[PDB]
Amino acid sequence: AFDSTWKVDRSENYDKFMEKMGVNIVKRKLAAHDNLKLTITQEGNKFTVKESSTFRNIEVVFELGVTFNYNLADGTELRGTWSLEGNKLIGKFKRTDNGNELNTVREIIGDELVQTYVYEGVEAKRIFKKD
Repeated sequence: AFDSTWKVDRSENYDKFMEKMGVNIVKRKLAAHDNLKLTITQEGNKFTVKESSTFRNIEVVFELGVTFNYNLADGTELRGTWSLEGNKLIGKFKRTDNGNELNTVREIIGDELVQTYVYEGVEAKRIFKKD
């Protein structure tokens, strides 16, 4: 289901994830602590995800199974699919420029949305409370 406004409390291991992408010592500090709010709205199969932070305020409009570019706000695109396994969004993604695969799991732990991004064995969790 997912449909709600979700402000970031914490961003766990996101600095080492952005080192394995390949960034300078600016985007590691700023994009881990950018104040990201996810307003998720599903109109008819398509999820309209309004992503508002210090870097960018944009709506990611995706149907379940469509291959799209997810942009990190640095110099890094991920091409792939958020698909719904019952109540969990399984993200089958890969890099445009490296070619390397990325598994990302969106799920609610009670009253907090975890987006669990695994790149090169390195797991990063951006954790958003209901707010």
